[PDB]
Amino acid sequence: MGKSEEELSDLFRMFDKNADGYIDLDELKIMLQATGETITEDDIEELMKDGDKNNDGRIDYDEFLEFMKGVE
Ligand SMILES: Oc1ccc(/C=C/c2cc(O)cc(O)c2)cc1
Ligand SMILES: [Ca+2]
Ligand SMILES: [Ca+2]
Repeated sequence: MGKSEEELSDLFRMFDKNADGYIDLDELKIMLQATGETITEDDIEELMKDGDKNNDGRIDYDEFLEFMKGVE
């Protein structure tokens, strides 16, 4: 996990490559590419499951908090 919502905020606002307020599946798979992201298509949805348990296709800061517990 990060430190608190001070650093967590930038991980959400500065990571949205689409620029709309909510991170989507396309930006998540393109964000971890700098630190790894070398897996199959199911692994892309692995993090999306905890970030978006509804699977609607959009991640908000409220759901971002719930994901930090699964991604650690
Ligand atoms: O919906 C998501 C929200 C956040 C993340 C972040 C993952 C992650 C994990 C790390 O150890 C370092 C990092 O810079 C990013 C992945 C999916
Ligand atoms: Ca987005
Ligand atoms: Ca969602």
